[PDB]
Amino acid sequence: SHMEAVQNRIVEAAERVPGVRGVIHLRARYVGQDIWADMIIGVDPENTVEQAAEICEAVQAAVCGKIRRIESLHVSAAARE
Amino acid sequence: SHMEAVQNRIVEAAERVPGVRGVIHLRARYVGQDIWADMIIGVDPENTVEQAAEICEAVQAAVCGKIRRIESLHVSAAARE
Repeated sequence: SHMEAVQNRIVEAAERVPGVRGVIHLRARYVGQDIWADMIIGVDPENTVEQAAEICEAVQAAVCGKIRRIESLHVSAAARE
Repeated sequence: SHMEAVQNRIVEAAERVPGVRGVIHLRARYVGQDIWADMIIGVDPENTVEQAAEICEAVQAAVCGKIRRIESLHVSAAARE
């Protein structure tokens, strides 16, 4: 479960970023020894689009900063209550 | 350098604990897929022995909490300026 451990670390890192209301979706895969991932975070519906984009960039930087093997990460957002 | 990445994570986790003045020494090895490690942290010479022991236990819990493959960790302390 070495991929499981990595996914846990991604979810835990994303959830510690201000404005994140859970990880709705995470798809991670290996390209060689590198991780490529795609994620959807929850955000307050009343945040602006610009705020949601900022939170997404913060998640990107936090997750990549903590998990060195990640070479591609996309983060999008969706309203979550 | 998959062991290097693990050692970096141990050092980074230990250094984020209050009262830690650097990791003086870290020896990590694999027993199967598990990590066993021994470390020496720096501490304020003016801390009590009891305080240094507390900081050591905090390092132990922080590091083990963040790095799941670790199954044995000993943390000792030495005065550092």
